[PDB]
Amino acid sequence: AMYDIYGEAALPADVRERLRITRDLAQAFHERAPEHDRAGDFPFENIEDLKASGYVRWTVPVEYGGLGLSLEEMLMHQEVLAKGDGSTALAIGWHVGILLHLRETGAFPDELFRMVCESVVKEGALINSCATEPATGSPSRGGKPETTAVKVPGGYRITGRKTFSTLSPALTWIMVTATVADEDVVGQFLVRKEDVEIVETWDTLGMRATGSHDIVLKDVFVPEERVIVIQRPGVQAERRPDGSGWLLHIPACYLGIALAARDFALEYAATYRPNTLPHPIAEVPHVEQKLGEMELKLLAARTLLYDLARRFDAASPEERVKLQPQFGAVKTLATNAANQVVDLAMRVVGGRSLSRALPLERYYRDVRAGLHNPPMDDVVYRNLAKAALARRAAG
Amino acid sequence: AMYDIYGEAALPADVRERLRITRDLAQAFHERAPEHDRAGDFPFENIEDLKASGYVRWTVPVEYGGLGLSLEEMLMHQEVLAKGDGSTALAIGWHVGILLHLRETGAFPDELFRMVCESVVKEGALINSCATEPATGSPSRGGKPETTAVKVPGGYRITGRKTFSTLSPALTWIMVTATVADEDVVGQFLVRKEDVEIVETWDTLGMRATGSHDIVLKDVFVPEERVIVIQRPGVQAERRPDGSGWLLHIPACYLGIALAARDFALEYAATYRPNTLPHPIAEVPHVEQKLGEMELKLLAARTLLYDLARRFDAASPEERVKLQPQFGAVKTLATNAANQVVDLAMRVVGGRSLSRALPLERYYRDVRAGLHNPPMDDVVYRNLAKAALARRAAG
Ligand SMILES: Cc1cc2nc3c(=O)[nH]c(=O)nc-3n(C[C@H](O)[C@H](O)[C@H](O)COP(=O)(O)OP(=O)(O)OC[C@H]3O[C@@H](n4cnc5c(N)ncnc54)[C@H](O)[C@@H]3O)c2cc1C
Ligand SMILES: Cc1cc2nc3c(=O)[nH]c(=O)nc-3n(C[C@H](O)[C@H](O)[C@H](O)COP(=O)(O)OP(=O)(O)OC[C@H]3O[C@@H](n4cnc5c(N)ncnc54)[C@H](O)[C@@H]3O)c2cc1C
Repeated sequence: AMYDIYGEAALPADVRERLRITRDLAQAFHERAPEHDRAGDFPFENIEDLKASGYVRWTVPVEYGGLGLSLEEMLMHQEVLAKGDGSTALAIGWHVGILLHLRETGAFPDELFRMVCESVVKEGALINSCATEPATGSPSRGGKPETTAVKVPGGYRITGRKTFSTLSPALTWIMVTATVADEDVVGQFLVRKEDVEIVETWDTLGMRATGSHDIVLKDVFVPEERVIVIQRPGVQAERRPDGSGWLLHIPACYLGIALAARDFALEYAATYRPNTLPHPIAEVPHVEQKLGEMELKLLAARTLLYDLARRFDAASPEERVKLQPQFGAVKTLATNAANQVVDLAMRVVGGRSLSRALPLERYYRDVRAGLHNPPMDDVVYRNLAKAALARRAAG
Repeated sequence: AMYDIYGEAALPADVRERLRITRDLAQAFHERAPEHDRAGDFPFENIEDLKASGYVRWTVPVEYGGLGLSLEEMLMHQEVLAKGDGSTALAIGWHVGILLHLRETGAFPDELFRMVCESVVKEGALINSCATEPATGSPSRGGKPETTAVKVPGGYRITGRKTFSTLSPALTWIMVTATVADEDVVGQFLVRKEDVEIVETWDTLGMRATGSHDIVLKDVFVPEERVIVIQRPGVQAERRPDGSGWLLHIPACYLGIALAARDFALEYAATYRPNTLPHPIAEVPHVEQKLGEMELKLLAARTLLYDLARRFDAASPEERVKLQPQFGAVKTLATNAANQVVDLAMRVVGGRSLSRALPLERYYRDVRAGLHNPPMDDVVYRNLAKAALARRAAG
């Protein structure tokens, strides 16, 4: 799984072939990353490659023409992709991740799930969840959206606005959360991309190519068949809970960006020799220590990541609920650790690291984003604490 | 000195007037910072304001028409300026700082110093030191420059290339270090801006408006009168050592950027209220802790900064040499601390902090630069250790 350290020999034939694919895609995305980050535009060509490679249906079940891939293997590819370009990796990770979430949970009604899965496999349709609003902050904090959903003859009229709508230029389907006006309950709703207005607001420090714009919905119709859930008193969304394990795509992406940073600084340190030294800066003690620290951080966070993915794939829905606090833990570890690794990479390279002609400054910008995908650090510590308190109590 | 905490009442009339000036300039530079950072261009209008305000001659001695300002007061204004815009503050800090260095050291021959000072006071001429080259890294590490200076009838022909040439578009005078070919010794040389070729290479993560381009010198003549020093065996550069105390302009600039960040996040936290809370996020425990941590960092680093400046102004040249390790210490403290403060500011604001429509992401970019102005962190710790070892030995 951590093949770059432990060798590819372990892996089976078909995984090795899949890995050649993602490594090629990553290398292409890398060549194209500078210009897209400079323009802050959306990389339609990267999405076309993902679609033609088949990647976009890798997590769709085998019963609908997908590959049914494990979470562990999906993370591996996401990490490879992010090492090429983080914006693209993170955008597509929402898609493949969400399909795995739906696959493992039965959160979608069977008819709706089958319909969505078809469009992915036969048309390359892409999906994402667009729930963030200014008024609520992170949906993970539990705020009722001001996006309102009003009951009409065929289904619901949705009116509102969502921010950070990743992948939106290339989306077919959008899951949108909204409060049902008259009843005071939250619902989730599957909207077609064609019925919303993208307002091109995304202009950011990093992850500039995710296309995470605003979407505006003005009286948008959702037919009853496309209503995902309405969370009334006494209802489960997920028929088989997954403990949000799919959200592990987040740490995998930000570690991938960190490995790119580490690789650049290692290459740079190995070859840069000022006229003050008889050897390259890789042999200077303080540089060596920073190099070694990067290594430790990556080792720890990645080992934890893949260990937890591997447990997720073997676990029952009850065991997956119990692992949720650890899934948060690895997110907080890996994203903070990713920031620190790029920081150190930059210190190794020095003043030259500020140069836009090298990719290292883009890594520093891109990696920042992981701090603000869910779950949040304070929530992660809290839930870790509460789970520890419950284990004591169970004794 | 830290008037924002401790009140302006302490300060004398003429300092208060000077402070009104720098605060106005800072506020202008702030209004103009977004567009200059987006274009990565040089702010000629900010330099014109500095010149018309008189700031550029503030550190020139009173005997040549300057104000002769203290290092302590100079830092105060530099901090105010940087809080408006860091690129401009840091660029001008080289000028005012270098004049104070020359004033306090007699490093320039008297005739040359008087000539330079005249041009500053009567024409607004600007000066900087341009010594960095790819081949040497930081000049502070002691590398012989590949820029070579060859002895001719009138003086020297200089041929070479320098990087990170801050303020270069607006410079009149440039101090350039070069190795004297035949003799194998390093010299410093005062070059006119008109005799060099600026190659517009500066394209950076932050401090994008410093104009720190490459300068190319092809057979550039320097007349004997403009030769600053040639460091042969048995020669002092500085007739009265200053222990490099002027380099304190660096920490002051990066703390100024940190205070801007802290101010934004405080304002934001005070007013942002999601629908998940009965109060603004400033009253959330984790946000409050981050707010308080920023405060502690600034308190400590700034107090140290101004304490050391105040000692520098009272100290003899022998005592200034002894304080050199502490001047490094405050640089390492304040620049690292500035990075951490902006980091926390960003965590307080959240995902919104990535937005280019707010100035906070520019602060994160700008503050990075301080890690690579001298002295370097490993050198600072080493010299702190060696000074401690010598104090023990003196017992
Ligand atoms: C690259 C990127 C891609 C994204 N993609 C998507 C996407 O595809 N779909 C989508 O829906 N969203 C997306 N988002 C948005 C993301 O999911 C978050 O909703 C957003 O970043 C805001 O969360 P926050 O906690 O940073 O800020 P806020 O929730 O605005 O919080 C700001 C500050 O207040 C604190 N805070 C707020 N409320 C509380 C509370 N109730 N209790 C304690 N503390 C609180 C936070 O900890 C933080 O310090 C994306 C963000 C990024 C950076
Ligand atoms: C905003 C900004 C403005 C600047 N303005 C100016 C200016 O006006 N004039 C000017 O001359 N320069 C200027 N510079 C350049 C600056 O002075 C440094 O020379 C430059 O940043 C390179 O130093 P460094 O230590 O980062 O990188 P390098 O010296 O290239 O070192 C790279 C890495 O190797 C290490 N290293 C290198 N050599 C040694 C050694 N011998 N022993 C131990 N470790 C070593 C460093 O610690 C670092 O990890 C500016 C830089 C910035 C960011």
